[PDB]
Amino acid sequence: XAXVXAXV
Amino acid sequence: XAXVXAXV
DNA sequence: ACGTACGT
DNA sequence: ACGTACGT
Ligand SMILES: *C(=O)c1cnc2ccccc2n1
Ligand SMILES: *C(=O)c1cnc2ccccc2n1
Ligand SMILES: *C(=O)c1cnc2ccccc2n1
Ligand SMILES: *C(=O)c1cnc2ccccc2n1
Ligand SMILES: [Mg+2]
Ligand SMILES: [Mg+2]
Repeated sequence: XAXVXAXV
Repeated sequence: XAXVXAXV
Protein backbone atom coordinates (compact mmCIF):
# COMPACT_ATOMS: atom_id res chain seq x y z
CA UNK A 1 0.00 0.00 0.00
CA ALA A 2 2.90 2.33 0.57
CA UNK A 3 4.65 4.00 -2.36
CA VAL A 4 8.35 4.62 -1.62
CA UNK A 5 9.67 1.89 -5.22
CA ALA A 6 6.32 0.30 -6.24
CA UNK A 7 3.11 1.98 -5.03
CA VAL A 8 0.45 -0.70 -4.61
CA UNK B 1 29.87 8.52 -6.72
CA ALA B 2 26.22 9.44 -6.48
CA UNK B 3 24.25 8.74 -3.31
CA VAL B 4 20.57 8.04 -4.07
CA UNK B 5 20.87 3.72 -2.22
CA ALA B 6 24.66 3.38 -1.68
CA UNK B 7 26.75 6.58 -1.67
CA VAL B 8 30.23 5.73 -2.97
C1' DA C 1 34.02 2.52 -5.90
C1' DC C 2 27.64 0.41 -4.65
C1' DG C 3 23.22 -0.37 -2.82
C1' DT C 4 18.03 2.17 0.35
C1' DA C 5 13.55 3.02 0.36
C1' DC C 6 7.15 0.84 2.93
C1' DG C 7 2.54 -0.31 4.03
C1' DT C 8 -2.73 -0.99 2.54
C1' DA D 1 -1.37 -6.12 -3.82
C1' DC D 2 5.15 -4.62 -5.22
C1' DG D 3 9.29 -2.59 -6.74
C1' DT D 4 12.62 2.97 -7.90
C1' DA D 5 16.32 5.50 -7.08
C1' DC D 6 22.75 7.55 -9.68
C1' DG D 7 27.29 9.02 -10.70
C1' DT D 8 32.49 9.99 -9.14
C1 LIG E 1 0.88 -2.09 1.03
O1 LIG E 1 0.51 -1.71 2.12
C2 LIG E 1 1.43 -3.43 0.74
C3 LIG E 1 1.70 -4.36 1.78
N1 LIG E 1 2.26 -5.53 1.65
C4 LIG E 1 2.49 -5.91 0.36
C5 LIG E 1 3.04 -7.19 0.09
C6 LIG E 1 3.29 -7.52 -1.22
C7 LIG E 1 3.03 -6.60 -2.27
C8 LIG E 1 2.45 -5.40 -2.03
C9 LIG E 1 2.28 -4.98 -0.69
N2 LIG E 1 1.69 -3.77 -0.50
C1 LIG F 1 10.72 -0.03 -4.14
O1 LIG F 1 11.13 -0.47 -5.21
C2 LIG F 1 11.04 -0.64 -2.82
C3 LIG F 1 11.73 -1.87 -2.76
N1 LIG F 1 11.97 -2.55 -1.66
C4 LIG F 1 11.63 -1.85 -0.50
C5 LIG F 1 11.90 -2.43 0.75
C6 LIG F 1 11.52 -1.81 1.91
C7 LIG F 1 10.87 -0.55 1.85
C8 LIG F 1 10.59 0.07 0.64
C9 LIG F 1 10.96 -0.59 -0.56
N2 LIG F 1 10.65 0.00 -1.75
C1 LIG G 1 29.83 6.96 -8.65
O1 LIG G 1 29.89 7.90 -9.42
C2 LIG G 1 29.92 5.54 -9.05
C3 LIG G 1 29.94 5.15 -10.41
N1 LIG G 1 29.94 3.93 -10.87
C4 LIG G 1 30.01 2.96 -9.92
C5 LIG G 1 30.07 1.60 -10.31
C6 LIG G 1 30.11 0.65 -9.32
C7 LIG G 1 30.08 1.02 -7.94
C8 LIG G 1 30.09 2.32 -7.56
C9 LIG G 1 29.93 3.32 -8.55
N2 LIG G 1 29.94 4.61 -8.12
C1 LIG H 1 20.60 2.24 -4.15
O1 LIG H 1 20.52 1.24 -3.42
C2 LIG H 1 20.42 2.21 -5.62
C3 LIG H 1 20.30 0.97 -6.29
N1 LIG H 1 20.25 0.83 -7.60
C4 LIG H 1 20.16 2.03 -8.28
C5 LIG H 1 20.02 2.02 -9.68
C6 LIG H 1 19.99 3.19 -10.40
C7 LIG H 1 20.06 4.43 -9.71
C8 LIG H 1 20.19 4.50 -8.34
C9 LIG H 1 20.25 3.28 -7.60
N2 LIG H 1 20.41 3.36 -6.25
MG1 LIG I 1 22.44 -1.46 6.24
MG1 LIG J 1 9.52 0.89 -15.21
